[PDB]
Amino acid sequence: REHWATRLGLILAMAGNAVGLGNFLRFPVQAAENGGGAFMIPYIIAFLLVGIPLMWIEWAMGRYGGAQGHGTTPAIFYLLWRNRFAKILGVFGLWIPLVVAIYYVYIESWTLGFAIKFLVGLVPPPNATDPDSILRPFKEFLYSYIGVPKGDEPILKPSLFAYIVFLITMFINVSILIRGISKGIERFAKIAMPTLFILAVFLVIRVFLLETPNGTAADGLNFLWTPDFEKLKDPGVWIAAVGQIFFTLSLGFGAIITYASYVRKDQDIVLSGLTAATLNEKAEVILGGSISIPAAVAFFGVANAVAIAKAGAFNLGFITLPAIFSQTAGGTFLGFLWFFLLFFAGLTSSIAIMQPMIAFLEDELKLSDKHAVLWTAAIVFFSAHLVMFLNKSLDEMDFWAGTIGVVFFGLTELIIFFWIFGADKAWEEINRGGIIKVPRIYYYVMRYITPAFLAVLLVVWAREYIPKIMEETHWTVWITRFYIIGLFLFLTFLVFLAERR
Ligand SMILES: CCCCCCCCO[C@@H]1O[C@H](CO)[C@@H](O)[C@H](O)[C@H]1O
Ligand SMILES: CCCCCCCCO[C@@H]1O[C@H](CO)[C@@H](O)[C@H](O)[C@H]1O
Ligand code: NA
Ligand code: NA
Repeated sequence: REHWATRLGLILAMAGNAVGLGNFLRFPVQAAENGGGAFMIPYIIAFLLVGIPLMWIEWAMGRYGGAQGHGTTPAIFYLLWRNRFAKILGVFGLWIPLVVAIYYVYIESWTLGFAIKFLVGLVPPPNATDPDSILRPFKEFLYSYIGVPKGDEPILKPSLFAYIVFLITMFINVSILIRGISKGIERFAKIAMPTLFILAVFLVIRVFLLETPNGTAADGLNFLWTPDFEKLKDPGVWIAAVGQIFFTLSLGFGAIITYASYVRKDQDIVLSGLTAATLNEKAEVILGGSISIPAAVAFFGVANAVAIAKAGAFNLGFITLPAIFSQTAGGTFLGFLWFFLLFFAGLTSSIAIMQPMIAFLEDELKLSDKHAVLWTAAIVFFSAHLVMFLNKSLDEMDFWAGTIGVVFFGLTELIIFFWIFGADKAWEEINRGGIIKVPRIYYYVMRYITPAFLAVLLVVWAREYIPKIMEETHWTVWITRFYIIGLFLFLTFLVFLAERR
């Protein structure tokens, strides 16, 4: 079995796994939408009660599985619980990361496309000071890029350039993964993560120097870091915080598990896992949280920044922020650095959520690494055409896989590992070879708190918010639901072919 060559490489690979578009696009929107500081107390608590414990669990299961030649959950789940149902629930460890990849890589290609056009200057005056005169040209620049529908039809007509940039983006993803763990993912991580950190820090400093009559970047930080306990009784804020923690740490994706399956059997995962987890949180709340919010707050104020955030998941990062930069000397180049930052962030994550299906084809169907990557890329490239042309197919998959799916799977893997497999032997697996030991308090959190917190969260979620979306959507949501259900059954069938091999 291939293994990471260095501890540093492993941590940066796993840090590049987590540090992605979630840190710089999702977290700002989630935080701004929920009162900044009002959002971070749940966020901090969710990290300590969900994020950290599940991080260790996923490392442990991956390492455990890798030791026996299996880095994906269909097999690992069966190793932890020899029941045919374990293999079927294990399929979600392939389905979630594949479905998330189908639209993640596309949004990743936007950041590359934008970056190219901002670098070359093919982008949309301060003499005009009315705001909408500055934001509309960037709204239209994005809407024309991805082809937002103008008429009654729910169809997207993405640019030719966007389509081509998508092809290039997958070619880049394949270029890395086709070289393996050590010489591929690990080598790119050691380059991308330094670059990512330097770009983010530079952007943070340029943003902190933004000042306008409606505020400063400082007002954005005090809005983000001013505690508030009015909404700590609000279910929506807790479910947003826990959803964000799952997504940003790549938990419930099966991706952490697959990476960890390439860690040597007796090599530490306790400190390593905690380091990658904490590195992502620093990149999230200090870098991600100090670019978009302070910029929008400084230029528009908090009320209008909160409105912008509520406007959409891409309004802030793809429209508002470049619009703000455009009012700065060299702002188009600053835009380039922002989207280049976003690209390396997403690319380091997209390669990680595609390797689960790659490792399944290598480990269970015994495909060569080369063919495993190409077939995986073809599956993602083809399926992405749903996301590229059907309006809001992106949202439907991000909901079932990237929001409901991750949480459901996170609770499933915990139950399999810590209840059925055995809390005491799971605890042994986590700490075996640990440089440090997991705080013994966390044994009880992982066994009783984390599952209760996720279980309670999923019912107040499933029987309150989702009946709304499950009843009055446009019929085209069924197209995406139909397709990703077919995907699940296709993967179930490969698991069936792998069991009988
Ligand atoms: C995988 C092949 C079948 C899927 C059909 C989608 C391929 C069509 O792709 C389309 O081709 C056009 C050519 O000008 C481009 O302008 C469009 O942006 C592109 O989306
Ligand atoms: C980074 C690689 C991008 C190569 C694809 C460029 C295709 C963009 O083609 C676009 O449409 C028309 C040409 O038919 C013209 O408006 C411009 O050449 C161009 O903006
Ligand atoms: Na992240
Ligand atoms: Na990443």
